[PDB]
Amino acid sequence: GSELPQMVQQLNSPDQQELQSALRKLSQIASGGNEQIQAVIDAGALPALVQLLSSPNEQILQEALWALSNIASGGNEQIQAVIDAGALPALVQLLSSPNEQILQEALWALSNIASGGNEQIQAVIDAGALPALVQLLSSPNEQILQEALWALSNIASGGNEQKQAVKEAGAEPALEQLQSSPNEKIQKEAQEALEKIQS
Ligand SMILES: [Ca+2]
Ligand SMILES: [Ca+2]
Ligand SMILES: [Ca+2]
Repeated sequence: GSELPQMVQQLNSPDQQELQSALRKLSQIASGGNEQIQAVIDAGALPALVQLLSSPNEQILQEALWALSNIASGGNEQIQAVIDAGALPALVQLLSSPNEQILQEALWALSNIASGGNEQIQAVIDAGALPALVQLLSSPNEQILQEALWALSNIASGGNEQKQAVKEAGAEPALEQLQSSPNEKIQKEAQEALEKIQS
């Protein structure tokens, strides 16, 4: 509580140990439900967190992604605050990262954002995420494939405009190809996503 302003102030500290300590403490608060998430937002954390998505330090990048994922695990208005802070262009670019850990974490944050209402889903679409998400359905990495399926399934839970955008990005044949997957969990998830898109 009382320590939140000092934590936020230190999210751009010139001392890297001080920055990382505040960032680690910040994600813990943002895990305590929507009221705590809102306290983090209202303390001004979002601009500093979005700036950290450009850090060359992959450790800081990962911790910033966790913090944003946790904020985006809240209500639709809390997701919208993440969107309004400009997180989506950086997240979409990180879908092309060669670091599988960073990629998984960027996908996680994007999927949480796409778990909001139709306005939050449409912002993900408008940020250009669909082509990369569809391409990731070809990934040999089970964890990445699982998260790309999750992201697309979340988007396909939106309105007809959102489902049609998923169709136009070529998701259908990629999900049909997964029906022959040896992995039953993936096959069933892909089939459910197909049904959502075609509904
Ligand atoms: Ca500061
Ligand atoms: Ca959610
Ligand atoms: Ca829905």
